[PDB]
Amino acid sequence: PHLHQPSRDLFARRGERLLQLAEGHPMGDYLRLVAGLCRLQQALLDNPPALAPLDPERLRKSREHGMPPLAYDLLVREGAWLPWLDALLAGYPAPANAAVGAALEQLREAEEGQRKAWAIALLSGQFDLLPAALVPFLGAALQVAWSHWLLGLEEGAVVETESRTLCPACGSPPMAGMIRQTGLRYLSCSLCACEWHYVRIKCSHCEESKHLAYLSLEHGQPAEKAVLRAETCPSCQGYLKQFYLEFDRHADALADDLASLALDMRLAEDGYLRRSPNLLLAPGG
Ligand SMILES: [Fe+3]
Ligand SMILES: [Fe+3]
Repeated sequence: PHLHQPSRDLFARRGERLLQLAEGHPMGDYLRLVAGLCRLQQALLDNPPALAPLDPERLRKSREHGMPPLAYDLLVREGAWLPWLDALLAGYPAPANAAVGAALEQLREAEEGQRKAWAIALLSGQFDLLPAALVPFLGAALQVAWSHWLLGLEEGAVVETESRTLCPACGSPPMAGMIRQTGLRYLSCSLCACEWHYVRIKCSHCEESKHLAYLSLEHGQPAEKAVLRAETCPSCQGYLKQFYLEFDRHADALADDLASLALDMRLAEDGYLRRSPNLLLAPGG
């Protein structure tokens, strides 16, 4: 099982997990806000706007050339994802405050070229080239668009090469790792939510397998049964947060990431770098 397409309910599940994690959480109000956005993502995915279909010849060529069928840079430039942004904005009539109201308005008012420039920046990790307040909304629109496209492939089309650091469906970096019930490890795409098998004893950026280290931080919840452990690598000074479903089967790559930002800081002070984007949260900015 090299590949896992996400559930058609991925966004509802993500929202529910966020609500579950938010209870008694220092950033619970924020996490509950993101849950609302994830609920919107599910409603959109269940009721797509009119979309230009994927060119079946272009799919054929990209597959013939060993490229991801939903290669993000190409598709983000073509603009066929744009009706998702329109739908998300129209489906968000009740923002929490004036600043989010202002973020949505900038997105509503921006024309195609502007929206595309921001989307290219976000998907390439150039956070200084879009406004931080727009990130969650633009990111959420792009995630729905790419998951919709993913769920409509065309099985065989997604590459199943055996030690890819980048998503075989869209070419984006993972947001997190997922260790599924000896016990197989998957990378989880930051964009399309494709999960793909990646050898368990290897750094997710540089491909060194040399003795990596595994780091968990207390939660009341003991460390031998930890759901979160960061994989750390001294050769590239990278870390990747990974969730172990053996200890909580409801663990979600996006929701458990947003609920464990304390570990990121513990690592970012220990001299470790994160190269796994979360498209709903700027660093940022
Ligand atoms: Fe992907
Ligand atoms: Fe490394």
